[PDB]
Amino acid sequence: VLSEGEWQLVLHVWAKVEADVAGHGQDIHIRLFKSHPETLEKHDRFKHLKTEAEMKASEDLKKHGVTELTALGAILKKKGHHEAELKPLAQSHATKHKIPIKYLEFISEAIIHVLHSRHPGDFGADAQGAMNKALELFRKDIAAKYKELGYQG
Ligand code: HEM
Ligand SMILES: [Fe+2]
Repeated sequence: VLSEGEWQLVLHVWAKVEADVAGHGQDIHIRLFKSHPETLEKHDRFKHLKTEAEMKASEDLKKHGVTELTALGAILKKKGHHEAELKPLAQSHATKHKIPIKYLEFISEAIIHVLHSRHPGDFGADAQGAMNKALELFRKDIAAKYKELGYQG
């Protein structure tokens, strides 16, 4: 459970994000792939972009990240009251794409890293801290849902 102050910082920085969902989406995916190329393998139609310029200019990849960041931002805005939208996501991620919880840390890392790099002044220690707290709540709660549907994190 996050303090009201922590939630405010989360949605403060995220408002920043919303000034360019697509661009942030791209840099997070690129960050993520580079740090952990096993990640790119679950992303089966993005498997074949070989460079970041290729990655950047791919509409498909682009739109993909918007879809993703938009779902994530809607979840953050519920300030933890989010089972109604955590459910369809864990369902497709648990029993389809088959994304292990470790992969959710990986992307949480990329997220923190990308936010800091673009919004340092709005992403100091308190803010950084809050976002971690939020994303660890997200990963706690989706793990719980992963188990309810069979096969774990
Ligand atoms: C903040 C964490 C992320 C969120 C909220 C999330 C959300 C979403 C959403 C909303 C979609 C589109 C509909 C659906 O399939 O549910 C999706 C698709 C997908 N997600 Fe995630 N994503 C997250 C993490 C990622 C990561 C970490 C991976 C791989 C390591 C993964 C792989 C995929 C794949 C492979 C698709 C299908 C794309 C296809 O159409 O080609 N997810 N995700
Ligand atoms: Fe993705």
